[PDB]
Amino acid sequence: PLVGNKAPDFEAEAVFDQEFIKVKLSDYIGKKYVILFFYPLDFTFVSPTEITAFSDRHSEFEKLNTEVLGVSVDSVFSHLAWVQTDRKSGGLGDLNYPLISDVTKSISKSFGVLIHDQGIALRGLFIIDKEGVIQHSTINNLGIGRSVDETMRTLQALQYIQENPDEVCPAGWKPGEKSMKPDPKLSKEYFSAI
Amino acid sequence: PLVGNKAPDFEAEAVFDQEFIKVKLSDYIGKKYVILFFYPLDFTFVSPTEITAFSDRHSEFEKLNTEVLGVSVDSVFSHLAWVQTDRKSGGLGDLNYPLISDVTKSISKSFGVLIHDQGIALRGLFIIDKEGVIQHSTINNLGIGRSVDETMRTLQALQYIQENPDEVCPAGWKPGEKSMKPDPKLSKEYFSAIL
Amino acid sequence: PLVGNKAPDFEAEAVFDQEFIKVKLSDYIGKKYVILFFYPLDFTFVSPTEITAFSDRHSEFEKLNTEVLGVSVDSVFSHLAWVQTDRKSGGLGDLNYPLISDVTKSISKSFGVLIHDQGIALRGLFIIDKEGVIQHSTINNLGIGRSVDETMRTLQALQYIQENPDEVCPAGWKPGEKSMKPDPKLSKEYFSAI
Amino acid sequence: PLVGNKAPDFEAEAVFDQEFIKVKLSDYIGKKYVILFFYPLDFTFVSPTEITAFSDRHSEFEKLNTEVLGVSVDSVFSHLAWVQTDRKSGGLGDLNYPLISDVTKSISKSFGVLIHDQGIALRGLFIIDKEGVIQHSTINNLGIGRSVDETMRTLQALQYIQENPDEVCPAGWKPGEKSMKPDPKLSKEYFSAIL
Amino acid sequence: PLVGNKAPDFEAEAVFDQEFIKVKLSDYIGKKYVILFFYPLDFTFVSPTEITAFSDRHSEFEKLNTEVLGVSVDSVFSHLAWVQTDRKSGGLGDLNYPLISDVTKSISKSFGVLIHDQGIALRGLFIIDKEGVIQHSTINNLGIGRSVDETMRTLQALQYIQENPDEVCPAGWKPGEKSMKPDPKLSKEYFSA
Amino acid sequence: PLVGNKAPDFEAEAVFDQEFIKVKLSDYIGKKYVILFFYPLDFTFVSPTEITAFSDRHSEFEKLNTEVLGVSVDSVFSHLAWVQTDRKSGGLGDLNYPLISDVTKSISKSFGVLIHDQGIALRGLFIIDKEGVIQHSTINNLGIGRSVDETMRTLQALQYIQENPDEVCPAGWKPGEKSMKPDPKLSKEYFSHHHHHH
Amino acid sequence: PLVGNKAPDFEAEAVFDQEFIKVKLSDYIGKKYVILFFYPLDFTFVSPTEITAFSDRHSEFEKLNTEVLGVSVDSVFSHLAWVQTDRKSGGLGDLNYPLISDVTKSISKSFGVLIHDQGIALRGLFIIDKEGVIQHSTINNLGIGRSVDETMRTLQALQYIQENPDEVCPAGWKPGEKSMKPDPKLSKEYFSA
Amino acid sequence: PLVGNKAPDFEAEAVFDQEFIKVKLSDYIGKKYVILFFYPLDFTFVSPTEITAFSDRHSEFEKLNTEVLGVSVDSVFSHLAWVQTDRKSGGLGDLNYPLISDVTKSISKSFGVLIHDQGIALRGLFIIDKEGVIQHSTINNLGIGRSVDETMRTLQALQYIQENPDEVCPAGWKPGEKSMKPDPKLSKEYFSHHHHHH
Amino acid sequence: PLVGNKAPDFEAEAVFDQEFIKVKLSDYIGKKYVILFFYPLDFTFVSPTEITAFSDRHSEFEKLNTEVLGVSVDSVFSHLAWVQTDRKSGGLGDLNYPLISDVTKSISKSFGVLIHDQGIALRGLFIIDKEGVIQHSTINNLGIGRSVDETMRTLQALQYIQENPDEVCPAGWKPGEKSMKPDPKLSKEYFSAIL
Amino acid sequence: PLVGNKAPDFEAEAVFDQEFIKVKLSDYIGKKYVILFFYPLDFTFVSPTEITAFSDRHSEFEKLNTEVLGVSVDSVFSHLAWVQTDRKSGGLGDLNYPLISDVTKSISKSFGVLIHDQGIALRGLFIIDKEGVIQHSTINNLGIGRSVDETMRTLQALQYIQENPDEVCPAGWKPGEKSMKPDPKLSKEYFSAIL
Repeated sequence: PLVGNKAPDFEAEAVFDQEFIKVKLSDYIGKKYVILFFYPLDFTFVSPTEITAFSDRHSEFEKLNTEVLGVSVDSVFSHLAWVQTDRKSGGLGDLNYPLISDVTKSISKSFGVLIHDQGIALRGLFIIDKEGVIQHSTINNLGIGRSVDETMRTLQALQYIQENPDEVCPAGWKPGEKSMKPDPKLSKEYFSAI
Repeated sequence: PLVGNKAPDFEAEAVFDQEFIKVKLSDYIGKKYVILFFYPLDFTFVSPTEITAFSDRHSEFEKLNTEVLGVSVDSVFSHLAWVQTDRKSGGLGDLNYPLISDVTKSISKSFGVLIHDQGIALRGLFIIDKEGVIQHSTINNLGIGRSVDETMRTLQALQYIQENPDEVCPAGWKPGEKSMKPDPKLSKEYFSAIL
Repeated sequence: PLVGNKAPDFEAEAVFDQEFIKVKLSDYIGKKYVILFFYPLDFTFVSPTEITAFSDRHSEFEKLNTEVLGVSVDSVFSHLAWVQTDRKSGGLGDLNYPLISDVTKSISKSFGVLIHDQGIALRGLFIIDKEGVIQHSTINNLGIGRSVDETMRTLQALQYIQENPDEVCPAGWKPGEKSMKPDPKLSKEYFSAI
Repeated sequence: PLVGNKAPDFEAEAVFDQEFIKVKLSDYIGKKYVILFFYPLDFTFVSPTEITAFSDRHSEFEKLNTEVLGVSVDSVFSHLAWVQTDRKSGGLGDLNYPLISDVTKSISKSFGVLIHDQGIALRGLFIIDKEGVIQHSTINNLGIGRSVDETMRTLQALQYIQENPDEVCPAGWKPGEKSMKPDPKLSKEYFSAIL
Repeated sequence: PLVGNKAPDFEAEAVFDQEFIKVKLSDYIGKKYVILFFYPLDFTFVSPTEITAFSDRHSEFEKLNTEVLGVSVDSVFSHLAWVQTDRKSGGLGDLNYPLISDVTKSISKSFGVLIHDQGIALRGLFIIDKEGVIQHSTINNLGIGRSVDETMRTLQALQYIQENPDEVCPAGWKPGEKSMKPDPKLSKEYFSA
Repeated sequence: PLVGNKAPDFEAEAVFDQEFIKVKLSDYIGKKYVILFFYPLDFTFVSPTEITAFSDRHSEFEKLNTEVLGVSVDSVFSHLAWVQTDRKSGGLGDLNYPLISDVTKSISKSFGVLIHDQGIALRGLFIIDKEGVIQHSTINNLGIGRSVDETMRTLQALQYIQENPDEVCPAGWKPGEKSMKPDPKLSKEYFSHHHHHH
Repeated sequence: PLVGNKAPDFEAEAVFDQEFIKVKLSDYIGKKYVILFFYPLDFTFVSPTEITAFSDRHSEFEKLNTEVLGVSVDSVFSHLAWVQTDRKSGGLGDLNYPLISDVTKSISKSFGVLIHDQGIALRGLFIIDKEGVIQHSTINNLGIGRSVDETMRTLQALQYIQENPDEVCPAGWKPGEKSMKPDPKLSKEYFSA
Repeated sequence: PLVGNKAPDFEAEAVFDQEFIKVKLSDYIGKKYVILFFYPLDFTFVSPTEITAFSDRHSEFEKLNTEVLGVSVDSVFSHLAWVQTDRKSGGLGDLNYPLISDVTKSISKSFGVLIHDQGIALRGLFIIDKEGVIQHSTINNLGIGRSVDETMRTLQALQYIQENPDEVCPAGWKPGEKSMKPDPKLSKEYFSHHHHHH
Repeated sequence: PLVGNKAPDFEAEAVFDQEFIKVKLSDYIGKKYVILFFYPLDFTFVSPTEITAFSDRHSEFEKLNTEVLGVSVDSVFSHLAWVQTDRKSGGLGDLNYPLISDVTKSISKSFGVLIHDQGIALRGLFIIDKEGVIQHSTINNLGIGRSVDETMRTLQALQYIQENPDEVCPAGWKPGEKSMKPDPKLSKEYFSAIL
Repeated sequence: PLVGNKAPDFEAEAVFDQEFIKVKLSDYIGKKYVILFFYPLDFTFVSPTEITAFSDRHSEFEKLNTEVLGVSVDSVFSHLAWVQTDRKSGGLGDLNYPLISDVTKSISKSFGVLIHDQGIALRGLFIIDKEGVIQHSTINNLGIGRSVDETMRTLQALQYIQENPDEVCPAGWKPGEKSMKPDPKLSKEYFSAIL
């Protein structure tokens, strides 16, 4: 599986602050967590709500040492045209993170989210830790938007267990909730408490 | 990819009501939505919290015409032993849904959740509709527990767009929130309504 | 070669009069000549000048029983967004012919104009006769715009020799110019005249 | 595709000034632009009009640092026989550029213009820059003559954008017309200037 | 065949004294004989009688410089749960030897005891000498328990012929019985009696 | 694996009552249990003690509806020459069961007991039930003789659990000892002899 | 080998009487012997002497129920241009037999006369009987012209042995010379003389 | 094709002066032209007339720095038996050149004259120049004898154009007839013996 | 092995009574035993002595329902020339049996006696019964001639056991000698009389 | 073919003087001629007569620098049991040469005498010279015993021509008989004396 292993590296053109840049995924290793989400096409319907939802809460991810990266098979010129469209008109407005262009579809293919039939990507999202290892996947069919909240929760759980490597996070864990020690003897400390 | 296609069928033994039964995944086609979640091993730590979290809210899924199915590579005798252990002792107590045994590991293989190094499954969860099609995938590494709330949300979004085939669900959609029509002309109806 | 043989058939989504339609190339067989031109990407620079140039002279092609079809690897949503952009802003405005979407890149691949490196098509143009046979190719690198005039000339020559199957068109032939009979004995009638 | 890449090199005999010479395509790299055009056969009909049309305007290409090269599958003895036939008799008369013999058909094969059924080349024309890279392709079926004017236009556009690497040539561009900068911000300078 | 050759080596997790340890089979080479037995699954019926049967007599095997190793496809968490159950409740109680986990099933596969249809091992038992060579195999279908007595007999025969490499053991040989020299001329001393 | 599946069928010549006969293994299906044991070579040392040991107790197996079959890679002419040798001279004397000749070695090969290096069989023994399914394997290296007593115990346990299909035999079970009637709880929808075997 | 077997059939365009025709080699089966000769290229030097040499003596071959076919890799347009040139200007003038175009080079390839390096045929000549069988091959390198006399001699020998199938032709046989019967006992009549 | 390229080399036993010798074809390179002719079998009918015809005119070839070599699939013992047979009896008598034995048939095979159906060679003749390059081929079916006169003509034409490397021989050329000095117009940059050959 | 199986069939031209015939090996099945011997080459040295030895004793084989067949890779014309050569001159003289020509060497190849290095056959001899099955092979290197006496003995033993299918022939068996019954209990008749 | 080439080497256990030895065929190279004969099985019927026939005349072969080697697929224990059986009882009695055991059947396989159907060897016999090259093979089907006399004759002829490398042995050659020189002109000495 992809989860539990190093992410497939890529180097691609992207749009950031309405300028054309390059983004190399491995360049974030050692530096930040990465939330990499794919969406099907520019100028669609669920996709702008996801993209701007993540843009509006980007400060929360930046303060948690996490970068957000959006990817679709569109070119950087579609990306740029869409950034310059008003949100009220179905556009994106200005974005707080890079919009990555996968024109060759190799990135979507390497993450297993490419629908070969249609040449577009599913709504797949991947949380990558500072060592470059994929720790989480959410993959939705095209009609169902994802959740910034659940992405935030999963990310906080990952950072929590990586700072306290002797803990694991129970179902529904939030910051402030009790964790547990994955040990037949010490986990009882949790199981008695409830 | 798995999402967007018919689920790989299986027929496997399971523990239900402390009895041994058989479960065939395709038997739910035409009848119920399926939430199929894998966990690594019996007598572990995050896994019991996931299993009982879903069991305690099983009635809510039952009201939504959805069955929950837990799967791991352990045998049905380990499953039965774990159900008969108290929750206070790290056990499951009584379960409201079948615990399926993937003893040959073929089910985990077909859903791409098997860590071949270790012979156990990742924390993969799959939502399957009444036609047997996978519509949602959640896959966590072994240490991070999942969320029954987000599973409930995604399942409800799927049911909404399947009853209203002209709608799609925006980011963060919950029941009661506005959806939109995936049409460049009718989408403006949703878009020109956000201050 | 592609030229001299039946065009590779396709069925694809397209934008026409700002609506989503389907276009099947073989459906024009027996009905009209087809001028099929590929361009690299939506929201570029030479491409809008080519697309609108052909749009403005579309009546000349319609009166000659010829349809124009543009193709790129962009989706119909980019196509539609670009049609709804003003020409003064680098957009296309309203188009007189369909804009075809090759999201899977199979069409560009089958016509041999796909740059595999970049996932976009070269500036290839193909004139297809009423039997579906490719009779002409113009393929330019990305920086050089094509010519509506030379396309018109080549098309008029093709229709001329197909109406008078005993004639062929010399270099630079225009309507009104003398043709010749490709026959060792009758071609002399041309060669003496000049 | 051929366009956008280095041309397939060849070394072949040719007729020039009614003498037998050798021509190596890569020998023009670093020195001149190359217009390489194929024609099907000697002693035919459209082909002599193309060949002499280019010969009569050869001086214009020579002024543009460009050589013209004609190629067909005929031998150099047929080529020489055709040059020595009067134009009034369907011949070539004197030619200003080499006529290359593709007797083994390997050159036509490498440029994708060989009709394998018939063993002759289509009316393919290729523009090659000083680095040896194909920048333009014209391929006609056997009955439709080509245009020296459009070849001149495309060659001049190529030379313009290669001397001005920040420019691109719009549709129908001729020398003296405005070009544009392929940049979403600087392109508006061209676009907001057309009534 | 497996018997007569070096055992397929493995490194696996196991439960011993209610702790998780590692066991590498080649680590016993030069040190002890190994009695390596597979059983199908934890929390079953015949298997606990075999496992505890070997545990109760482990001192007899240890005095013979022999270690016992139990293996099944269950994880160490099932193994530990089963050890921490009393024998009266269907458990194993405390064991005198390691319970090995073959969670990937590769060990059962390499010893040819994996029923691929069912993903569990047959009741296969292997006697391995100090050089790491398989000398004996007992493989039962799931319903028939094995016998610690016959394992002890076979191990004693193997140890006898390895300490007296010029002897071989006749049918039913027990310590104290006559052996014979596998030689046409010297066997006659045995058959004449 | 071989155990748990139908035995590989064979048809071979054999020595019985000092005459050359044919034996087809599938012919015992429906009729008798089979104790099929291999030994490496004729005129050896452990092998005659095993062979005569089984012949001397053959009546006990006959009363249990069981036939014994010995197999080796020697020909029937070796088998007959060895049967006609006195036991005091290392021979077999007359035997109560057939001695099967595996000259082409395909039989040893199909049962996985052929040492390819040496062209002889290990001391493999196989207990086969009335449906032809191998239920037990004992495979010894060449120097260690087998036990007729343990073969009898395993055979008796197999016959017990097949006659009482709800029972299983614990470790070390002998006739007269308690068996086990396990009670895996299957639902009645599933209920219509697998799980009590583990 | 080609000699002794049916010729590779072909259908090709040719020039005859300054007109474009088609020639299919199997169309001559049952009707005429075929003298099929290849030459390298049109507008050369040895080749016209061979082509016109055969043309000037075509009546001698036609009286023997034999057609001559010339083949080169040039097109019919080169062929026609060369025919319409006078012999005094290096041309062929009018020809008594078809000039075949092997523009795809497949015919030369199938008769093994194609020099692949140069894309032209050697000076190969083949005599084909009324059943379509190759009976004789003459293959020269480019600088040595062939001989119409030896072609006539070989054709006359082949026709002789096919009309008298019990005879064979000795070395240098011409019409009027003694033949022999290929038989150990009847050959003696020949060798005794 | 064979013609225009170096001959396939061979080394074979042969009969010469009623003794067994060896012949290696590459040994003539730099030294003599070679007329290498195959015939199907010894003790036949067209073949002796060809063989004796070449032997009787061998001096004419010797004076032209040319060796003749006959080859067939028969052994040297057949060749010697046939040489020792009188010509009036269908034999060869003594020969002026070696008779080469192709018992393994590799020689006939390398020259493409082996009828695989029958294991014998067609009446193939090959003229090889001093550099070892085949310049001419005549291949007759088994019933048609070849012509020593035409071999002489072709050989003389080859020697002429190789001694006068600017000339070529028209159709039917004989010594004394006009040759041709063609004048293909190559540029002096290209000018430093191909094109006048066509 | 060849011995014990049907001989590889062939059809080949041969010389018999100084005439050309065809010989098909399977045509002797049911009719005669066959002694098929190969020799290396015509006009050699050991081979003529073998061939004439078999011809001189051919009547003894004919009375035993046996044909002799000699085979070498030479043609029928070499064979005929050699038959018409006097024995004092190294020839064969008149032959009582056919001389078969294996020009394509397929026969020598199928009986495994062809020296591929040299294209000739070894001194292999095969005794074939009326059913077409090879019962004996003798294969000598080129310098060691074979023995007609031993061929007659082997043939006579084969005919004996095929006439008395319950008997087998001990070492050195000749007509008049004791046979034995290949049975443990019946062979005692032969064994007990050993002196 | 095997005849004319180095024999396939082997190393095998054998019985000699009622002891177990090892025998390596290449160890006889340079030292002795080898008569290597296969027989089908121990305790059979033709085979003991062959084995004892060779043992009884072994001294004649020993004086000719020749060893005898018998081979069958039986084990050395069958071999020893058979040697220790009386000849009147179908046994061998004491043997003058080694009995080799081919239990894995590789030796019979490499000499082409193994009947794969039955796993036993044919009655194949091979004469091997001091250089290790097979010069003669006799292969009989199971019922026809071989001849020690013909083996001695073939061996004596081989030794004769290897001692006189300019001679070859005609058909039926025995010591004292005329040889011949395999040369067209020298063979006339033999041929001209034919009566």
